[PDB]
Amino acid sequence: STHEPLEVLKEETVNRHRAIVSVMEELEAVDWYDQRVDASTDPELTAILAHNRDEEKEAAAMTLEWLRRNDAKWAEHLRTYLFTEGPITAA
Amino acid sequence: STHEPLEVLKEETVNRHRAIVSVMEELEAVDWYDQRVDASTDPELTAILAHNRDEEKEAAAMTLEWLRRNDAKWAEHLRTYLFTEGPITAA
Amino acid sequence: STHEPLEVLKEETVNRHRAIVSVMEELEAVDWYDQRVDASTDPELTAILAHNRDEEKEAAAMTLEWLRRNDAKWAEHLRTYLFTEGPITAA
Amino acid sequence: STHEPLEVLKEETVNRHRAIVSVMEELEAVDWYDQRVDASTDPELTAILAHNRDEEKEAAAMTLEWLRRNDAKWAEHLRTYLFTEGPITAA
Amino acid sequence: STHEPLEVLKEETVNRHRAIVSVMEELEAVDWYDQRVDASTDPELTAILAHNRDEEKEAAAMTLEWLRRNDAKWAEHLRTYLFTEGPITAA
Amino acid sequence: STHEPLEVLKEETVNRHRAIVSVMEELEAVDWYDQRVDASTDPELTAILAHNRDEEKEAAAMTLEWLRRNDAKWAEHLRTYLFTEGPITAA
Amino acid sequence: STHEPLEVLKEETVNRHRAIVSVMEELEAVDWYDQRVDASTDPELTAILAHNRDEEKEAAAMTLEWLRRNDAKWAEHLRTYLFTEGPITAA
Amino acid sequence: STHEPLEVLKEETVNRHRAIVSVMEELEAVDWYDQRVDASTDPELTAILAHNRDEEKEAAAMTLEWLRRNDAKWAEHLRTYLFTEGPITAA
Amino acid sequence: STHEPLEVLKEETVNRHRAIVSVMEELEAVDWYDQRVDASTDPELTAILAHNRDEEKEAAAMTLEWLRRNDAKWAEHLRTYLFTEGPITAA
Amino acid sequence: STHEPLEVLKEETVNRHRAIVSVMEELEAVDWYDQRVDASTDPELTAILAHNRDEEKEAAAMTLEWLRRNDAKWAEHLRTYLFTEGPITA
Ligand SMILES: [Ca+2]
Ligand SMILES: [Ca+2]
Ligand SMILES: [Ca+2]
Ligand SMILES: [Ca+2]
Ligand SMILES: [Ca+2]
Ligand SMILES: [Ca+2]
Ligand SMILES: [Ca+2]
Ligand SMILES: [Ca+2]
Ligand SMILES: [Ca+2]
Ligand SMILES: [Ca+2]
Ligand SMILES: [Ca+2]
Ligand SMILES: [Ca+2]
Ligand SMILES: [Ca+2]
Ligand SMILES: [Ca+2]
Ligand SMILES: [Ca+2]
Ligand SMILES: [Ca+2]
Ligand SMILES: [Ca+2]
Ligand SMILES: [Ca+2]
Ligand SMILES: [Ca+2]
Ligand SMILES: [Ca+2]
Ligand SMILES: [Ca+2]
Ligand SMILES: [Ca+2]
Ligand SMILES: [Ca+2]
Ligand SMILES: [Ca+2]
Ligand SMILES: [Ca+2]
Ligand SMILES: [Ca+2]
Ligand SMILES: [Ca+2]
Repeated sequence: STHEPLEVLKEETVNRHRAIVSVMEELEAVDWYDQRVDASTDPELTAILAHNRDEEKEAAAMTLEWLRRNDAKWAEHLRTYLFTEGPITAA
Repeated sequence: STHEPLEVLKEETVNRHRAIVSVMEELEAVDWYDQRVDASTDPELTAILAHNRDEEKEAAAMTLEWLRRNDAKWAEHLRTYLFTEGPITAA
Repeated sequence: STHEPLEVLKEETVNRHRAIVSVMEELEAVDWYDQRVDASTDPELTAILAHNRDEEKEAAAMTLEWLRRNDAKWAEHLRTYLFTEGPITAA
Repeated sequence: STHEPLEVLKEETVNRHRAIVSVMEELEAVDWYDQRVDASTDPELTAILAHNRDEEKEAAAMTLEWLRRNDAKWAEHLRTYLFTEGPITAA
Repeated sequence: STHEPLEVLKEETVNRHRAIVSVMEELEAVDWYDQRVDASTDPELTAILAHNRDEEKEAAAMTLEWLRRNDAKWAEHLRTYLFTEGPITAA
Repeated sequence: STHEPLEVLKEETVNRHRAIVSVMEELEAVDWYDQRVDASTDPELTAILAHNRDEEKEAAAMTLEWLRRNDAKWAEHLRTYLFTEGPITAA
Repeated sequence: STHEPLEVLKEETVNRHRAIVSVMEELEAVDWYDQRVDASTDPELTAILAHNRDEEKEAAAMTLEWLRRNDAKWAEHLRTYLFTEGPITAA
Repeated sequence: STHEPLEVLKEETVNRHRAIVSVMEELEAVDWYDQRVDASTDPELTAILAHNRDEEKEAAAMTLEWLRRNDAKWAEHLRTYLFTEGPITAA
Repeated sequence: STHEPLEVLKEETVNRHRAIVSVMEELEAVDWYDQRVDASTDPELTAILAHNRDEEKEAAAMTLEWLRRNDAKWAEHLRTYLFTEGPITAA
Repeated sequence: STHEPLEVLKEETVNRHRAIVSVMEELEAVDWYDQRVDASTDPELTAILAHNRDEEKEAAAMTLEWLRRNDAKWAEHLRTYLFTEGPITA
């Protein structure tokens, strides 16, 4: 799953890889859950996909907080733009 | 791109799709850049990959903030875990 | 995301399609989370990966129960083997 | 098919990997068989695809029972929802 | 799933397509099961994978027989080489 | 290529793997040639694609015969259904 | 299978597409076969893979001649280098 | 890459692998270039893609000549069909 | 990430690999951003996608300059065609 | 080949898509060709792979120049860093 050999990567780089790829899979799942919620024709199934959808968002937030704590630039940029107002392209 | 036909998906659901898949590509690039930074043997190349790495994080934070503003659950869970202390699971 | 056109697939068949692909993605996440839990070197991250792992199983269990209720054969074969004793094969 | 090197994965973990991916491929086959049963224009082929479809369901139930016996959380969450008559999201 | 538009493909050609991809998925499962039977360290699981392996072969034989009946050259070449003594390259 | 390391797979299992993936590629080629035969608008090309199509069937039959000779269950199931009459789900 | 809509692709361009991708599948099969011929441990299987290998070469040659006849530049460049002597890097 | 381990493949065979995949990638590019030439709406871009298209054909011819020189059955079949008149299937 | 073993690739060859694949993902990202800018229905998101798009171009320009400095042929061909007028295909 | 429907994509955007994917496939080929030159054991084949490699760079330069002419900020950023001296991050 890593493009470079494990012998040359820093231990922190591999851990962030494990954390980043997790966020990717969680973000991807939220998108697919949400699409199937709109297209679903069974309300009982829609409730399940909607419930798991929101649980993926929670998992994404957790891993993102971990990235924020173990990466200086994630902390800088996340603090710059998240929980703000006005244009997002200037903060 | 979307698993379900666009004619049955909401307009805001497709916008979030565009935002989510973007963050995925942003996170993926951060992971790959960081790995190549560790394995690179050319100092001038390492500087470029490290610079673009941090700009990918910035782009991810921007697109992530947009999701927070256009989805209540994203706002709920991101507020719960981001910028906190103590165990990330105990919250 | 379907091999046959939706203009010819029954309504129930597409709903099961949405549920099955969800179980696959949830089962897939359980496998990958567990692998990272063993390989992770950061306890803080391992705690997150282990928590999200177990909630994905819950999502799989929920979506799988729906399949049991909307397909006579899923109900027959699941009831045959789930929560049995002795060899899984013959019994 | 694993993502982390086997040298760091516990033996008990690799076996669960073998079972999970099997369930995925079996669940996937059910989805594709069922679609091709609806779209097929030859009754003889329809009989075969429908027969093998149900045989994949049987295989999934078997492998899924093995997971129930060799993973605590699978048994906990499967017990909560499988073979229940009330609403799923409230169990 | 198909490469050419469905409007120019004969209805029979599409039925054979549905049969062929099924055989491919069946053959694929037989190989993967067998590889996992050798590597599995849990007998309970090895027994399950071995059972489903042989059940996939049966599904492959059925779907292949349908191809033999709906294609002149499948019947010609299969009857030439299946169930023969001596070198296969000579019959 | 394979899924488990070749140092735990028995010699015979890997040989069958080589045969199975070969058969899959022949079946894959037959399905694609036939589709291009129906959609092609150039007679000289259709003749070539149709000729190579039938040569793939012959290659598949040869490899299948080898599987029959080197696997007891392939021989059992192929003998049951190949070259039969009546509903295929009855033999 | 095509990248641009068929509405704008000339009839002849789509036919060459069918011919080119066929050669690719032919070339791929030759390579796959040759590799398995070296690694196979069963002479009977090796004989089959070697036989089908050379027939894949023939199919590639046939489809390639068709390309030469239906494209002036294929004819120009193929004639320059095929059946020549001396260092190939020399028009 | 390769399907069998490099340590069991003959140097002879790996070189042809490198040559075959190159022809594959060049053939693929010729098809993609030709499609974009038909769909392009900018004459300047169409001229460039058409120019590179013909240069990919030349690269394929060179690599093919190398295959013809380092494989007897390539030399036999390429001579049978290339630069011939009359039906291709009867040559 | 590479096709040939790393122990046979020259050092400068692996660095250029890291640089080339980086440009690929950036070029890919520029295209995807632009497509979403056209399809987006939310002006706030469109501003973000447009902002990151142009910053991806800057990252590509940086990496390309590095390739120009670490490869004599990139420098030769880039100097021939970049920042020119008249028919590109001429020079 | 596109992710969004062609009816919402502007004409000029689809053309840049066609040009970008070409540069992508050409850059990929340069990398793959180069790896096979280092690992090849046949001098004749190496000469061919090395020859096509450098012409693939030429194809990339041509297509890349077209992007520079049909996209303002490609021209701006390429003008900033290409044919420069000293650190690139500056
Ligand atoms: Ca996933
Ligand atoms: Ca989930
Ligand atoms: Ca939770
Ligand atoms: Ca999750
Ligand atoms: Ca920035
Ligand atoms: Ca970016
Ligand atoms: Ca939960
Ligand atoms: Ca499968
Ligand atoms: Ca089956
Ligand atoms: Ca059974
Ligand atoms: Ca099965
Ligand atoms: Ca009850
Ligand atoms: Ca049965
Ligand atoms: Ca193939
Ligand atoms: Ca023959
Ligand atoms: Ca073949
Ligand atoms: Ca050998
Ligand atoms: Ca032949
Ligand atoms: Ca063939
Ligand atoms: Ca390519
Ligand atoms: Ca090329
Ligand atoms: Ca030339
Ligand atoms: Ca990407
Ligand atoms: Ca970047
Ligand atoms: Ca910048
Ligand atoms: Ca090119
Ligand atoms: Ca030239």
